Amino acid sequence: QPLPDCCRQKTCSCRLYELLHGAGNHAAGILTL
Repeated sequence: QPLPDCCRQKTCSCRLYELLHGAGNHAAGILTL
């Protein structure tokens, strides 16, 4: 039932935080003023 450990079984929220930090070239460029 717990299903694959998706970051503390948080529904795999890391998925969004992954593309945001890893493939977030668009987000980083904006976070750098």
